[PDB]
Amino acid sequence: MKYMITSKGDEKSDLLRLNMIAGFGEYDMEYDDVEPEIVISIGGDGTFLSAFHQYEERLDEIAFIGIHTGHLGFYADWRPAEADKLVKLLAKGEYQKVSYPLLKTTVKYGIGKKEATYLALNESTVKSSGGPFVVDVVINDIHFERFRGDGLCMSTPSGTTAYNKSLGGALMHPSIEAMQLTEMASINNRVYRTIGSPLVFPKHHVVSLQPVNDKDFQISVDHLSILHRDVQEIRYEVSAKKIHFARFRSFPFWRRVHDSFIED
Amino acid sequence: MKYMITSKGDEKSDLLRLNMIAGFGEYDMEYDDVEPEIVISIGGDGTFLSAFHQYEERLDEIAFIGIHTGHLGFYADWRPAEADKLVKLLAKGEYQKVSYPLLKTTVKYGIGKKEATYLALNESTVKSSGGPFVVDVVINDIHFERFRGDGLCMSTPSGTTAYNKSLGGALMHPSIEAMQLTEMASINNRVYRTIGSPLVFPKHHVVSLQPVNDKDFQISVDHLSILHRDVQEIRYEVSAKKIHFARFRSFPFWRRVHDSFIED
Amino acid sequence: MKYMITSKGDEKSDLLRLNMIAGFGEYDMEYDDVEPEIVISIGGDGTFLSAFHQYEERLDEIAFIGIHTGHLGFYADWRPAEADKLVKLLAKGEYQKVSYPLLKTTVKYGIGKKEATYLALNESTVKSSGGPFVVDVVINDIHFERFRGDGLCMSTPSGTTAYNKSLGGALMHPSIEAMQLTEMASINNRVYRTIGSPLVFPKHHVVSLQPVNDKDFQISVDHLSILHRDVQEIRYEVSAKKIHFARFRSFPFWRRVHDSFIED
Amino acid sequence: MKYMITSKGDEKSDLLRLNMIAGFGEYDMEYDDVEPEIVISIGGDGTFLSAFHQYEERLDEIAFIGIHTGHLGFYADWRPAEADKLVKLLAKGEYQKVSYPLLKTTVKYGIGKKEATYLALNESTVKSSGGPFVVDVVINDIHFERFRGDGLCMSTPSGTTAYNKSLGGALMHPSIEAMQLTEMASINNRVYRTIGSPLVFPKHHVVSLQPVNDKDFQISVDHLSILHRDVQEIRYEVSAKKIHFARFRSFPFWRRVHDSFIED
Ligand SMILES: Nc1ncnc2c1ncn2[C@@H]1O[C@H](CN2CC#Cc3nc4c(N)ncnc4n3[C@@H]3O[C@H](CNC(=O)CNC(=O)C2)[C@@H](O)[C@H]3O)[C@@H](O)[C@H]1O
Ligand SMILES: Nc1ncnc2c1ncn2[C@@H]1O[C@H](CN2CC#Cc3nc4c(N)ncnc4n3[C@@H]3O[C@H](CNC(=O)CNC(=O)C2)[C@@H](O)[C@H]3O)[C@@H](O)[C@H]1O
Ligand SMILES: Nc1ncnc2c1ncn2[C@@H]1O[C@H](CN2CC#Cc3nc4c(N)ncnc4n3[C@@H]3O[C@H](CNC(=O)CNC(=O)C2)[C@@H](O)[C@H]3O)[C@@H](O)[C@H]1O
Ligand SMILES: Nc1ncnc2c1ncn2[C@@H]1O[C@H](CN2CC#Cc3nc4c(N)ncnc4n3[C@@H]3O[C@H](CNC(=O)CNC(=O)C2)[C@@H](O)[C@H]3O)[C@@H](O)[C@H]1O
Repeated sequence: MKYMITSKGDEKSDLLRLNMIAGFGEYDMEYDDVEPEIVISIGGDGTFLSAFHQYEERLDEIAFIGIHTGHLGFYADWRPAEADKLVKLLAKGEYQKVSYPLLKTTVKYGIGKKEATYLALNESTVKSSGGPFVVDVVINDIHFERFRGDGLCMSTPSGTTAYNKSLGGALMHPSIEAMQLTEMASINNRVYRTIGSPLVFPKHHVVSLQPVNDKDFQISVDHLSILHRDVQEIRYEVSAKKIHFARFRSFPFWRRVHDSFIED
Repeated sequence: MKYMITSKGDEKSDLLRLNMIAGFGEYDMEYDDVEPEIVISIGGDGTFLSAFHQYEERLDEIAFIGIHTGHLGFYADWRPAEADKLVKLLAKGEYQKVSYPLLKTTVKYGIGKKEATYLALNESTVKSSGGPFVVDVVINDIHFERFRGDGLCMSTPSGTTAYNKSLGGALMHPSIEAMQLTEMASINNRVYRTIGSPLVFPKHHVVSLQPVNDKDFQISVDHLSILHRDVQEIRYEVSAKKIHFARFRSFPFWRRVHDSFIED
Repeated sequence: MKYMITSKGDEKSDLLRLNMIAGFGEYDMEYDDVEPEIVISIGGDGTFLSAFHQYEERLDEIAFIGIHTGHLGFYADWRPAEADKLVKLLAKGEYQKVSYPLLKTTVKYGIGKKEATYLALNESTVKSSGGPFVVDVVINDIHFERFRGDGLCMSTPSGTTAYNKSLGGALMHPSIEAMQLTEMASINNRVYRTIGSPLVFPKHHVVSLQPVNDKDFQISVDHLSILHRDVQEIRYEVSAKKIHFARFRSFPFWRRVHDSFIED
Repeated sequence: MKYMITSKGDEKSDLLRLNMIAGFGEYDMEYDDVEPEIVISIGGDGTFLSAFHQYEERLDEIAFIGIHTGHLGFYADWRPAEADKLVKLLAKGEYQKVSYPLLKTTVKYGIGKKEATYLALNESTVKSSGGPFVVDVVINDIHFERFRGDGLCMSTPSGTTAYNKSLGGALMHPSIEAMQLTEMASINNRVYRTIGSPLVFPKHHVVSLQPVNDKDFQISVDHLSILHRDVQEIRYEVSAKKIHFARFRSFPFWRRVHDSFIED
């Protein structure tokens, strides 16, 4: 089929990419970076996140694969030495696909009335423009809390091992269609009160963050982060869209967690 | 239908129970504490947990209701003043049912070879008999970690607001069929290593705790706690069984969380 | 003596300030905001922090007092209704003084070679300019760790109830001459490793933060926060200087903690 | 001088002990385990804790040394290969001494009226006899909080790297004369409230734990743990007594922390 290979850009990953392209030339495989059906990422999890956002408009037509030239990644979970066996199985096809849930983020603005939507593979976070961060947290149209602190992080399941984990969040197996909200340095005293605990939401629950004082926020989506002005609302929901991985062996999530944090 | 009412045993709850029995006498409602179809608990969440374990062999034939004579409970979420409206709607029927997932705990012994199974509505925990607690944690037959510490807690979704919450766990909406494992004071240094983070498992995942040095453990299931000796394995899995609640109004889980921890 | 009164600027605090000035006019008390010996702050803890940094060059010649027109503050711990009794005792004098330790922050730059020093009453923090925050942490010239995360917070004892507390830090009685370092969302996996725990340092210990990749950081000192460029080192040490409070009654730190976080 | 050597009891530590005794026989050094002035512990930190409590009645007449035959310990911080150089320097004398603060625990009983005092090198903890743990926490005769949870831990400075650390406590340099209180799984909801944060107390502050419902508690002091009945009060204070170490090289606390938790 059609395929493309993205590279971290260092000597190691570029050469592996050129050797894989040569190996694909021995099969009915066409290099196409406009409408690929297979997207191979060579580098780390950062490289894999860039590949996902490169092709986020053709998610349902693409199976992703990650190769780690550095340490083991959670998305880039193939070794460089397995590259030749990867070509053959990819060329033959008949592989299985695995799907992970994604996070939908909607940003509504003031001035007039317009929206922007983004898809996250790891998480979306909200912080302030330097000043104090105060937002009302609304869950399914019910006011839940007034958050004062540094920010908030909404993670996908496969994102729970990333930023979510550093904030105290739970690690969730990616077969659970859910999103998880964690706090960044919340203020809790006699007059200010947050839940503290991470919150895990199922499909069709909508979490809305609404400004109190300032309308300017730093909003990140995976590695992309930008200052949004005149923001009226930020809505989080489990996406109906899913990222599809090509799978060729059993590499269970909990072993990947074991290998990344316990020992390898 | 057939119904029974359990009471915390204080003057307030006993009198409310006698007044509800009188109110049921005005309808085709028969008091039966052997094969009830409706189980009303009057007291707190402790009273409701005792009612659940009272009738755990007829879970699929019972709809539970909780009335809180003290503060708001997560299971006992009806006010005493609503008792009269409760009788009528219960007597008429046509109510909806809501189902929450449960936790299955299997305890395998040595000596010969035998098993015991228990059902938890909140959580099951494992601690040592005074000595150091060391257990190997195995996830789907894969050795995940060697835990050294005070103990481990496996929570249901509706249990996440209880012991799980005090241990740093995430709060999970009860519509998610999952269980959550949290650590109690894990030892982490150069030679000893745990994941630290809470872990959230889906249906059909099996978490096994296996002894290393001692075979004696204090194992709790909700409020019940007992010293198990000659223990070879403790297995945790999302139960196929569910507790059914009678519902008459919308009282969302996240508002119940709000009312219990933020403000009311 | 000479005295000045700073105000939050709202109607309540301005009027209390004018009434106290009138009350001081009945005694040998001269209003002087250039070389005061008594500095009264009327507002909240934010107002008190501004007063401290207003007069940080004459710390050893000044006794500070805080009045809270809003809720109880940790520095602004007098009620407005006590204002008249405050004037008399302040005018008579013979009061006792209480001293709290402070934090010294030294910022060394590249380009050529120059330093800047700041004094913190609550804390000093370090974050990155948007990009990833990576710094080497050196304790008394010994490399202790390579920190990857959102940032670091170095707190005084009286600062431990502020930002430090939201980051998981311990609350320290202000009679202990010490500083406390806490982490903001540290990355910990197989290859990256921080201590995790807050660290409490005594007098004469020097903690140095040294850049790895980028030399630009957002450095805050109490409420003041600014982007420092070409930074070569940030050094933290318990200051030899102390802030002096005028005290007229016993209001113990742990009761102030109780009143602010438990109940009042 | 007079000296004794305690051993973990395994083949490695016993043989090292016999070789050191032989080496001391070449100097004016007398083996005496009744009134030693030098106490050498060969094993791990557990072995060193037993040696401390062995000779806790002659603390001011004893300099302790630890040798680790397993991994590095915080008290047993000499390698076995350094044993011969240890003998010579110990025999010659002229060494320096380093002193660490200790924790005093007083247990007052009912029935009649009697007290017991204990000294801790790491920590003292309080847990319940199975039932719920509820205690009133009083700081310098001021009621601070009503604690509901699994238990409480009061740590010395050198104890902060042990149990305290697993409970979220700060690591404190042992030159600070202080004690640190940490919570074990506190209950916090609308009606029950604890501070949450670790608390660090200076010398002469007295923390008192007082029973509410039950008078039976499991009280530990370092590795010793026993069920106390008819308990009326448990009082914690920084001891006036100090443990003295013989020091022959610079091995800073923060490097020892680095070596034990970061890398070695
Ligand atoms: N204070 C913070 N703490 C923890 N994580 C933080 C964080 N601030 C941001 N992030 C994460 O960085 C992601 C953006 N980076 C790409 C990635 C990735 C990635 N994904 C996963 C995953 N799913 N599971 C487990 N580890 C994962 N990692 C690893 O994360 C590490 C942290 N990153 C950096 O040091 C520098 N950042 C980049 O190069 C861009 C990397 O080594 C990476 O291998 C954000 O999306 C956020 O999650
Ligand atoms: N260290 C610890 N920290 C936190 N929770 C702990 C704990 N040790 C045990 N538990 C919990 O106690 C349950 C057993 N108790 C019945 C219940 C219940 C219950 N269920 C839920 C729920 N689903 N969500 C939210 N709050 C819930 N609560 C509330 O929990 C409080 C704590 N309990 C006690 O003080 C005394 N214990 C009992 O009377 C028996 C009560 O006020 C209660 O209203 C265990 O199952 C475990 O969860
Ligand atoms: N993510 C964060 N979490 C927690 N604290 C954070 C934080 N980011 C910054 N800070 C603190 O704010 C201080 C700067 N503010 C003045 C003050 C003060 C002050 N001092 C003490 C003290 N010693 N003990 C106990 N509470 C104290 N507080 C209270 O702190 C609250 C938080 N502040 C805000 O909401 C808005 N900020 C300001 O108006 C300026 C206030 O209600 C205040 O009454 C920084 O110095 C840092 O500490
Ligand atoms: N849930 C818990 N989490 C963390 N620590 C816990 C704990 N429950 C008890 N403890 C500690 O055990 C001490 C009693 N043990 C002797 C020691 C010691 C010692 N002292 C220090 C120190 N100062 N700094 C840093 N590490 C230190 N350690 C190390 O601690 C480890 C934990 N221990 C065990 O696994 C088995 N226990 C024993 O053999 C007896 C050991 O490897 C040891 O090398 C208690 O005093 C309490 O602190």
